[PDB]
Amino acid sequence: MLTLIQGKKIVNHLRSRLAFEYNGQLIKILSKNIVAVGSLRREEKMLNDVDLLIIVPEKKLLKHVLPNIRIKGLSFSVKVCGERKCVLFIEWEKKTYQLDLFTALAEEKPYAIFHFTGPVSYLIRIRAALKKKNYKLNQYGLFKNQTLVPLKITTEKELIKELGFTYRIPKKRL
Repeated sequence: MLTLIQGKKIVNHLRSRLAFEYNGQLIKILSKNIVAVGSLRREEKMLNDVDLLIIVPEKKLLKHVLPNIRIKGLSFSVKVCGERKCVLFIEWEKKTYQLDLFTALAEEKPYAIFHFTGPVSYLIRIRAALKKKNYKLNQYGLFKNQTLVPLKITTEKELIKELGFTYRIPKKRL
């Protein structure tokens, strides 16, 4: 049970302590590919769990990075690991901290993290304003009507700005 402040420090250390195993060598993940989700992204007071979104560049790497991801400096434990989502408990500073790692393609990296935090009430309202124009968004990109229509989205803000929706601060996502 760590606070938003403690986890903020946590992500800082994690930012330089997360890498994948490809070709026998440890490939570190650029700090530019790290986004916060859930309450941690909504500057919430306390957070029960810390959901981190990893950006997988290559296609195969998506199912390569998650399964071959080692941690240096911190103690981790894998309990429920899959392909796109992995559950592992890591202990740091002689204490245990819950850390859930989930990967998303470069296309859903901005969209998924944004639609990660939500919550449901915030997500449902989001679609309402977009529905007026016939646009949808979620770990995949911007959809038109009911089919994935390719939209240009870079970084993260582009996903919302592109839809022409009123951009709101992460803390204002309720």
